[PDB]
This record gives sequence, C-alpha cells and structure tokens, in this order.
Amino acid sequence: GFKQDIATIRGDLRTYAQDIFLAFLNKYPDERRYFKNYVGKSDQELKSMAKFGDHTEKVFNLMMEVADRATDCVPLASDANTLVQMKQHSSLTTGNFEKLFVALVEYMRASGQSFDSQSWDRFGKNLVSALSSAGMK
Amino acid sequence: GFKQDIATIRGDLRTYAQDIFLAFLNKYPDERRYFKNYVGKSDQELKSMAKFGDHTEKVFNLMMEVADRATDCVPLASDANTLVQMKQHSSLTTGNFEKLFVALVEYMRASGQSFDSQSWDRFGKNLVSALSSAGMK
Ligand code: HEM
Ligand code: HEM
Ligand SMILES: [N+]
Ligand SMILES: [N+]
Ligand SMILES: [N+]
Repeated sequence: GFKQDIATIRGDLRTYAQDIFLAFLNKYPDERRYFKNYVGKSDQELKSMAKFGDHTEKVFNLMMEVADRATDCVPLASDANTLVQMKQHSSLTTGNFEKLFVALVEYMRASGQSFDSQSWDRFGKNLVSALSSAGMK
Repeated sequence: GFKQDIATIRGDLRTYAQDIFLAFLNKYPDERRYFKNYVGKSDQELKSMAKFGDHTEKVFNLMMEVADRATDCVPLASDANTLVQMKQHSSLTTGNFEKLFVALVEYMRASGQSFDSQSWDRFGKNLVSALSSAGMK
C-alpha cells in the first residue's frame, strides 16, 4: 500500500526520482521552462548533470517526507505551507503540481512494480487542495 | 457515501444524535460517568431530559460540521484544536472519542440505512489522530 510505496521509493530514491521527473517533463513539455538548465537536453544528457541528480533527489526526498507525514493520504497544512513558501516555487500554481501527480501515477501504473496508484492519485489531489489552502494560486 | 451520510444525519439530526449517543453510553457504561445527570436513567427518561436533547443535538450539529469540513475523512486541524480546547472536554482523553466512533459505526452497520460505515470508521480514527496532534492525551 501507500506506506510500502514510500519504502519502495526511498530504497532506490535517485532512480525513481529521475524516472518520474523525466516522465513529468516528457508528458508536459511546457513544464521544462521552469528548469532553464534542463532546456534542450535528452533524458540521458540530464543524467550527466550533477545538479539534475541532486535536485531531483531533494525533490523526491521532500515528497516522501510529506507523504509519510500525511494522514490517510491527506498532507499536513504545514507541509503544504513549506511548499508554497519556498522561493523556488514562487512563480508556480496548483496546475504545475497537478500535472506532476498525473505523470507520477501514470508512471506507477506503467511500471512492473506493485504500487498503490489509487492512493498516490488521492495524495496528489489532496496535496493540490492543501496547496491552495496554504495560499498558492 | 460520506458526504451523503452527513446529509442523512442532518435530515433527522435530533433522532440520530440521541440514538447514537445512547448506543455509545449503553455499549460503554463507564462513559456515562462524564455526564453526571445521565447516571441511573433509562433511554426514555433521557429522551425527556432537557439538557440531554439540547446537548446531544449540539454534539451532532458540530460533529457534522467537522465531518463536512474534512478532506477524505481527515478533519481540519482547527476543528481538532477546538475540540481539545473546549472546557467541557478538559478531562477527556482520545479513548473517549475512540469509543464514541466505535459505537457510531456499529450503529450505522446495524441500521436499515445505507451508511458508508467504513468512511465513518476512518473519520473516527483520523479525528483521534488529529486530537492527539492537537495535544489531547
Ligand atoms: C510535491 C511536489 C514538489 C516537491 C516536494 C518539491 C520540492 C523541491 C525542493 C526540495 C527543491 C530544492 C532542491 C534544491 O535546492 O536542489 C525544489 C526546487 C525547485 N522546484 Fe520543486 N517541488 C515540487 C514540485 C515542483 C513543481 C511542480 C515545479 C514546477 C513544475 C517545481 C519547481 C521547482 C524549481 C524550478 C526549483 C529550483 C530548481 C533550480 O533552480 O535548480 N517544484 N523543489
Ligand atoms: C467528535 C465528537 C464530539 C463532539 C463534536 C462534541 C461536542 C460537544 C459540544 C458542542 C458540547 C457543548 C454542548 C452544549 O453546550 O449543549 C459538548 C459538551 C460536552 N461534551 Fe462533547 N463532543 C464530542 C465528544 C465527546 C466525548 C467522547 C465525550 C466524553 C466521553 C464528551 C463529553 C462532553 C461533556 C461532559 C460535555 C458537557 C455536558 C453538559 O452540557 O452537561 N464529548 N460536546
Ligand atoms: N522493488
Ligand atoms: N491502487
Ligand atoms: N471499517
């Protein structure tokens, strides 16, 4: 279930983070614009960039923290706050996050691994509603 | 489902409030001790007792609002705060709440209705989790 999925992801965090982030960018090419160093780069080119691996690691670490702190796939209001308040996120809206979770769930369903994709879909939706309540547009 | 159940309960609130609260006191006779005035009374005596009717209605009026404000059966932290901070709840621990929801879910399952009993069970558990987080012992 959801709790095991957090363990699965954490066990090989860099591999899942990179795989899912690339699925995100490739499903939604417009989102690449927020990451100027990623512009004009193939998947394998991004893997050769120190910042790519570092960044996506940090993103998925925080996502897993927020997931672990959630109750019944509903994130804490304070975690949504951390996400709204981050300077790196100042220009974002909830649609950016919504698209990320659509790509994440699609990835999980396509994978050979036994993820609880329904729970991740609920988690994404509940995060989107929480970001909005924490002041994101 | 859960949202419809809120509507069902509100549609005949006094009746459901009294019957569920009685189910609670009768399933857990020790809990009656918190309501001095209710000791040594049959169900029918209680249903003709002013404060019993007014009190149980207020409990279920607020419970339905807390349920309505929840996301995926997880209550707002502020609603949990309010319940922990009420002077009438100063002597309570999470266990009192745990027992109330066990009784409420059992009532729903035994009813002729179409309650989403497993949603109410989650709501009870999530409420208890929020009460703890808000400082109730
Ligand atoms: C639940 C989802 C998300 C989490 C947990 C998260 C977390 C993080 C973290 C921890 C960092 C700092 C990384 C570092 O300092 O190296 C970061 C940076 C950043 N995030 Fe997010 N993020 C999320 C969603 C998004 C989305 C949807 C976008 C845009 C589509 C986005 C855009 C950015 C950008 C542009 C940076 C700075 C990248 C850079 O300048 O190198 N984030 N994020
Ligand atoms: C989510 C569940 C609960 C809600 C929404 C709730 C709500 C309320 C409300 C609104 C009142 C004030 C009513 C009035 O002024 O007439 C009240 C009073 C009170 N509550 Fe609760 N309550 C809950 C659970 C409990 C539990 C589990 C107990 C103990 C086992 C409890 C013990 C009391 C007592 C002793 C009073 C004062 C009774 C009186 O007016 O004489 N409550 N509650
Ligand atoms: N695995
Ligand atoms: N699932
Ligand atoms: N249940």
